[PDB]
Amino acid sequence: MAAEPLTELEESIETVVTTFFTFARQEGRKDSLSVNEFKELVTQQLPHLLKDVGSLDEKMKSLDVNQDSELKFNEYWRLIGELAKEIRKKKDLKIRKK
Amino acid sequence: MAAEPLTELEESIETVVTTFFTFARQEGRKDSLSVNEFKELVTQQLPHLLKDVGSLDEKMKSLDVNQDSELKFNEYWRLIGELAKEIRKKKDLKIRKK
Repeated sequence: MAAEPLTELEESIETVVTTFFTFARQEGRKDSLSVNEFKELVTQQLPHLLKDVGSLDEKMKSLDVNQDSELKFNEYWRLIGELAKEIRKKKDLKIRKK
Repeated sequence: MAAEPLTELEESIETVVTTFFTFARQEGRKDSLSVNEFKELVTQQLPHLLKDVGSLDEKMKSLDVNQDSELKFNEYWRLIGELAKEIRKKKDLKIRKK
């Protein structure tokens, strides 16, 4: 596990919050990106299948409302949550589609 | 071996879903623990600060309702996201202090 008093449950978050630092050329790192931008990027980051169940819709419609705005940690979070809901890793994830 | 065309954002997600497995050493994954259990676990796993506000209020009530009920990875997701939005760390995070 990690080295603050660093459990892997915590680490997952630490990783996410720092990972925002890498995305694109930007005015440093705010919190997250613009809404649609996020959705147009992460699909590229997760090239597993994008099988896209009703939670794709659940999310997409949310982006459709006011994509223009800027995402913050939680907002990004629940969206990637939904994404994990959609692309159901199952077990044979890194196998990649076999 | 595991070598799909994943990327940091994916890597974070695959890490999260695997953390349900690993562990305290057990096999498989429950998918997930209980709700209060979860809140207790995250505050325990994150001894960084856990100042807990606003989405604390959201979570606390949501847990209060029927904590006895099981949690699942999708709910867990937004619930920790809410936490990233509660405890807005910076400066010297995994550095701890020194």
